[PDB]
Amino acid sequence: NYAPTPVDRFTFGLWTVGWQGRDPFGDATRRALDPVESVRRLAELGAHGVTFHDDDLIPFGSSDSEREEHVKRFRQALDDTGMKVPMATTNLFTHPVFKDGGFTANDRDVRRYALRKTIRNIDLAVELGAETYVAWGGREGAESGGAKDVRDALDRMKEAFDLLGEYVTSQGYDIRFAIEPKPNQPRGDILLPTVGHALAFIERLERPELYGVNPEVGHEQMAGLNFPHGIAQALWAGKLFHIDLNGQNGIKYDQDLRFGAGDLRAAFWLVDLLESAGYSGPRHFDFKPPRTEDFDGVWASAAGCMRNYLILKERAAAFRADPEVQEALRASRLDELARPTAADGLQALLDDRSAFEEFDVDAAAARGMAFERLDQLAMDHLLGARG
Amino acid sequence: NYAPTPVDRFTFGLWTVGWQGRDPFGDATRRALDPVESVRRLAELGAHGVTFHDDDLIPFGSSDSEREEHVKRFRQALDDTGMKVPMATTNLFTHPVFKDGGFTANDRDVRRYALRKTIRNIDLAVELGAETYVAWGGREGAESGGAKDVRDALDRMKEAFDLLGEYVTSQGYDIRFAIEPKPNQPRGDILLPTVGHALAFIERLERPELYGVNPEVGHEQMAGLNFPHGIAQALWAGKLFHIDLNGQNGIKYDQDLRFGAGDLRAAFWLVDLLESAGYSGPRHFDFKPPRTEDFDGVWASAAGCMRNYLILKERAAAFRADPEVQEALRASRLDELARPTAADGLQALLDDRSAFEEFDVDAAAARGMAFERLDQLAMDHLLGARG
Amino acid sequence: NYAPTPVDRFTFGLWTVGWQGRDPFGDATRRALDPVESVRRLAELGAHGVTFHDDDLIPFGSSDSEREEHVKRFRQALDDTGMKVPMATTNLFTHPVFKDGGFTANDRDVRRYALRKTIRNIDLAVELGAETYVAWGGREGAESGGAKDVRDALDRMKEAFDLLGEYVTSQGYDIRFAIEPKPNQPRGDILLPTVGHALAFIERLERPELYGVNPEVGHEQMAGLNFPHGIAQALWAGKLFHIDLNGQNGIKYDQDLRFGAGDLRAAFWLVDLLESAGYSGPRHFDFKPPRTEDFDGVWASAAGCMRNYLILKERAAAFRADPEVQEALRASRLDELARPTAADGLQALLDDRSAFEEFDVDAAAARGMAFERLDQLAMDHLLGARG
Amino acid sequence: NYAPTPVDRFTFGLWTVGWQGRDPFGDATRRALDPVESVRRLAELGAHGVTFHDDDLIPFGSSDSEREEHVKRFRQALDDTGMKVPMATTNLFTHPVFKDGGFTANDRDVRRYALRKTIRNIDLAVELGAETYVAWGGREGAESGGAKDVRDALDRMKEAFDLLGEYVTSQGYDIRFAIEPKPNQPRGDILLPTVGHALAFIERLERPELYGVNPEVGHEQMAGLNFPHGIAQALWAGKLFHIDLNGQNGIKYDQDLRFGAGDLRAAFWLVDLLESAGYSGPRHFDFKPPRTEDFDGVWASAAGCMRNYLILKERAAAFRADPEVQEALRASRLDELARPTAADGLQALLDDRSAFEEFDVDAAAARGMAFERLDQLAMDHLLGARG
Ligand SMILES: [Mg+2]
Ligand SMILES: [Mg+2]
Ligand SMILES: [Mg+2]
Ligand SMILES: [Mg+2]
Ligand SMILES: [Mn+2]
Ligand SMILES: [Mn+2]
Ligand SMILES: [Mn+2]
Ligand SMILES: [Mn+2]
Ligand SMILES: [Mn+2]
Ligand SMILES: [Mn+2]
Ligand SMILES: [Mn+2]
Ligand SMILES: [Mn+2]
Ligand code: NA
Ligand code: NA
Ligand code: NA
Ligand code: NA
Ligand code: NA
Ligand code: NA
Ligand code: NA
Ligand code: NA
Repeated sequence: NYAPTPVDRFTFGLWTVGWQGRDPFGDATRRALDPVESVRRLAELGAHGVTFHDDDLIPFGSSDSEREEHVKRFRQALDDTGMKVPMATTNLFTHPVFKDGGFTANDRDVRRYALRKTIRNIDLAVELGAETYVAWGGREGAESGGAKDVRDALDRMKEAFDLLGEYVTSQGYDIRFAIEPKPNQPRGDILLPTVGHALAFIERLERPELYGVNPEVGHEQMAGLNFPHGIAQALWAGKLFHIDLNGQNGIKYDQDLRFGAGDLRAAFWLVDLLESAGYSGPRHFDFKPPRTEDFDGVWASAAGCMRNYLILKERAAAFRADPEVQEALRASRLDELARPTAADGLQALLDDRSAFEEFDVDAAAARGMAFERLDQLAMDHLLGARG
Repeated sequence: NYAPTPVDRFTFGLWTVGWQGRDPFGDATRRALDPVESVRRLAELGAHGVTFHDDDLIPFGSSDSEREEHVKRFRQALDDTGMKVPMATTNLFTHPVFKDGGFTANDRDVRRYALRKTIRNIDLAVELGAETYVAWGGREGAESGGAKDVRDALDRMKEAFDLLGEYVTSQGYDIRFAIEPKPNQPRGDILLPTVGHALAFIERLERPELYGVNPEVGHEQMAGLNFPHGIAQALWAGKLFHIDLNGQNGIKYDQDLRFGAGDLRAAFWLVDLLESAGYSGPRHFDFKPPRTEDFDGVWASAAGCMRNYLILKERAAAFRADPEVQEALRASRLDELARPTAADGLQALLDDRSAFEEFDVDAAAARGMAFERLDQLAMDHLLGARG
Repeated sequence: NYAPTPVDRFTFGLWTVGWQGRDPFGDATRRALDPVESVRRLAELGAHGVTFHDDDLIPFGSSDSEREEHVKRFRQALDDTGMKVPMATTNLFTHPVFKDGGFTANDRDVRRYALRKTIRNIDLAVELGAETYVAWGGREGAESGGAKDVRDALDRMKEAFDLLGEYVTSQGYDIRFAIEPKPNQPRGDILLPTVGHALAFIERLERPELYGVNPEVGHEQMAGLNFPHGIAQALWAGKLFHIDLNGQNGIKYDQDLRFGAGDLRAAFWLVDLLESAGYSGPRHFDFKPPRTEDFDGVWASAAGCMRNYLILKERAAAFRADPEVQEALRASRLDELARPTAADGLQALLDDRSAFEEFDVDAAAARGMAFERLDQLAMDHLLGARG
Repeated sequence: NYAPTPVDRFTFGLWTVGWQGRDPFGDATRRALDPVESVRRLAELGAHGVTFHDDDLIPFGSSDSEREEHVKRFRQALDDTGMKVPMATTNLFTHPVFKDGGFTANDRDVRRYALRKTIRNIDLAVELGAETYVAWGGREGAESGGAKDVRDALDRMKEAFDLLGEYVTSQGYDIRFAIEPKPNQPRGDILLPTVGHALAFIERLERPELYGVNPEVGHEQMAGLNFPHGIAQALWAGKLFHIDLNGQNGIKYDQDLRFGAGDLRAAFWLVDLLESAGYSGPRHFDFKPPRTEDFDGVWASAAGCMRNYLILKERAAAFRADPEVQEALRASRLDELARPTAADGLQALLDDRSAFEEFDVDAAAARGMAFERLDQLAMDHLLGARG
């Protein structure tokens, strides 16, 4: 039951199942995986595709001949399995040169290098068929207040993204960009810390249509925010270009648990939203099998990501299709929320005594919302306990 | 020393010093204050002005004659003291009718009433000389996932703000709107939970130039975010129309401590930013004297808000003016951060071997940022411990 | 299905279903309930009993004749329904006199009054058959560092609890005390903020056997802690005298959602622990039906607390009884965790070359824990998705 | 000014200034330091001593001859500088063998090895003159609910600490143990997550007098708790055997900022408490110079830890010595808090009409606490803004 197929568009980063287990306090617990191994194993589990940072696929500093051989082997694995590559990204965070940032490093020479590193990888992403290019500015930020003038840093970040937009336009590429917010870690505070801040920034770019967001479940939850609500705002703005699925237990370091772990009810409401809205992008997992696991546990954890999505999809669909739930949604006036407040227009509203002088505020205030019954129907559906 | 004057544009809500001390668990500890009393006492402390919700100035449900008398007495107090009213707002949160929201209530009749209540108060705000009209949507949100379709709620919130913009345009008013984000409390999650989400929303309004943000120190800190960073993004966007100053100890219920309490170093960096950027708006305090205090403690707490701002202003100015700090800022390359990455343009960057093939990444990575020395100079200046 | 019966020992505070809906920003949305009404309605839902603060049952300041009549009516309702009263507590937080504390108020006269108020209610609790007397020191704490010397406050808190222990001993009562920790709210920081701090304090009382803890789900989660882990430590110490069940979404104000809401997987692990350990006390709900609800929603929310406990009980029992789970627990060495490290004793351990010189650390480190497979079996059982 | 001397008992872990800068996302930015270098540089800054994990001083897996040479070189550096070694600890977290724990690993062979590794290092600590042996159980915990039975884990943790107590008793050593709590990171939840939980656990050991706590500023703040309050409880219990000083910005990953950074006002109240209580132990810094820094920034950051302690010590002493503050403390009844509630005894309290029938609750409730004036005097003293 709940068996994933490529149809479900489940994707995984090479760095997810390939995470060797090094953490702030501990050495690696697993050997490095050849990307070819990961592609073949993920395909066997029913994944649709993989994603990569440049330096996951091509060791940093590789010669041109080494780069070609790494890409050739990877493409053979994709061809052997039918796996796709819908998204790629640049590693602008691991190498010590990026310790103060890539695009917003105080040192101008580093900013220029970061752009050139990204541009090289955009070319590769396009050659592999990627539709989306993600940017996670994990080093953009500060541990202290004097270190980073945020207005200047935002100017530099806009300049960088505008140059990348000029680049893809000039080459005729169809790829689009997706900015991944995170509030903190590894920097004390990271620039563009939430979906909202990223959406706001995009509106000030020269070609805003080329940019959207790549929200990650656990990153919004590291600020204690409601991930489904933030996804709703991204959808409302037309900017949900990609998504990163995982789990998180609240306000902690970025745990990258398998999807469904962490906040299970938020996972339910997320799947309900994505499916109801008809989100058509990859269901991408940015997770880490815990370092306690051997490789059998790696593949079990990856399989669990997909399984949990499919269980939640079934339960959310049953919730929405249940005539008792539909009645409860009407009892709670969800239908009214979807109707305009004043399609009659401003003057008619100002002239409408039913909206002020003759509005019976105490009668209105007496009406219960019936939200608790609705929520218990949702709980019963999630748990398969209807009756 | 540190004596405030009206020149400093310090303002206070009537509901701040007038808070009677009722909390989730406790009855009022102070009698209600007449707004006339608050105006006269605040003026004696050196405040510039006050702000109000409709229902702070005019008891809910007052007749027209009662409304006129309350406003007349208030205006006499303003005239007697020279106090101004730079900002006003609507209470769309206390009355039970607003239990599911004002502008985004599921019930359409409530949404229409909320708009009419706001419009009536915009007229009054203009008559009192206010430049800014704040909206704090404290009831807009949910405790459960099925109760509120966030895309529909954002449609209703946009409709409401668009109607208010049509209204002020039609009346020829110069007032502008400022949206106050908050992540949670009293709703489990509130819509537009951060400065970023509010900035992003504004960009989708029909007349975005009429709307900005009113960020509150403690509200951003309730999501664990960096308040100075968020203010920098608002300034970068040209949207810092007003600000609410207070203190907060991290991720808790909204404490509304006096300004300078809570995160003292964030208060220092905030004042540094506001003064450096030339922010010209009110320095408004949205705080609550703790319920442990009698009226002498109320006025002591209000005086402390202003005193702490003025101490921090002195220390931040001394930091920026110190030639040793200026040298440390150059050592940390803050000057370079402010210079364009690639004013030479995209093609020149692509052709520049110094940005890629000839970039010595290990030499770059070896350079220290010297941020710790800079931050200790900042600490020494804040504490008055230079030497 | 999942129908509660008095056998299940589900109990509710009068103040839970009776909460009128006043919050930091909003007036009451529901009329006050007569305790007689609440007893009869809860009995109809299958509750076992109720609990009370003194001032929930007897209005503060009542005369002796008024007190007798309120108690008589309540006892008739209990007799009419078969409902029990297993626990009672004192309200040392609502009245303004308690603004700086009860037992740890700086004012000595208030501390003495708080003790007398509690002692009067212990007598009543015993007359009603209560086995446990809870103390929630919600006003014990501070908003500022100079206001409360914590060593002195702990001396006063120990003195108070020691006097109460002397009192019950002297009267021959069998009741025991349960201290309810909370980290903050309504005070900026509350003394004894977690289960651990309360357990540690109890060990320094003169008669520690008379005192245990009353942990509340949401209070531990307000510090981001793992509630099942804290309950395990309380059980390990022999100190889980009572428990408060509810839901919470992480690090926020105390939400008091119905049980099962908030962190659903933590609720599953909690029920698994309570049932596995054979906890025999009341399953008490300290929750608040949201202020959006009318009375039908109040009773729906209360019914949901019990329903969710019973669903989780079924799922946790099925998890523990499944031979595949039992095999996975052995694969993860949960059996070994339960066996002594060195029953052979210290000298034998020191002499055992297999514990040092001949321990193959790399072979040990290569063994996977198989925790992800185990956790996915747990998820499948919780969701009823085995297969 | 503020120049540290060995008299001040400032100490640093080898792993602090020696941190190479590897984080969850980034490679090392600094070369490894020879412990001899660190001892000599710290001495030049005015430190009193250093501390070590076994594997900081002796590379894991060293032969006996290699171990002797590493210790000999270190002891020569200590002799050359006058630096002391007051504390040592075991690394039971870095090596992959400890991925599920040391003392509470599910695998019994690992638990036995962890004990033998610790015992070997206790012998070395004693030879170097250490008075305290710290245990930080950073791997004791879980990412999932089924992986770790916490009651069984606490049994194993008690067994381990009891064996270590038997060991030191049997060898006649004067060293004592200090348990360092942390709530999470690197495990999803760590056992004994706060000072309170550790204090409670110690009370159940066979020889509790041999064990205390080593609280760390940032670890308590990762649960949003008040660090000075927790230190007060440890002092009240007689269990503050050692302390780790650093900074933290709230509920995040463990930042290990220099002391004084993060929550500056909490640092002030901590120093006030330690000095007022006469804490006589090391002032130990467990911090990490940010990875942005070169070695000059490492030593600047270490110097800043000590400088900030000394500034705060001066300001707290001036606060306590100021006759205006002493008057404000009396106005706020801090003197009364320190006096027994009922030295007259239980019967006299029960017979005292002034404690109940004749207690004027409204007159008591009208008295203001004057805490805001007191706190503003504290702010003025911290900032050196008295006047
Ligand atoms: Mg629709
Ligand atoms: Mg500039
Ligand atoms: Mg057992
Ligand atoms: Mg004393
Ligand atoms: Mn992540
Ligand atoms: Mn991601
Ligand atoms: Mn606020
Ligand atoms: Mn505000
Ligand atoms: Mn609660
Ligand atoms: Mn409770
Ligand atoms: Mn730490
Ligand atoms: Mn430490
Ligand atoms: Na700039
Ligand atoms: Na979209
Ligand atoms: Na709509
Ligand atoms: Na602006
Ligand atoms: Na005392
Ligand atoms: Na127990
Ligand atoms: Na055991
Ligand atoms: Na002590």
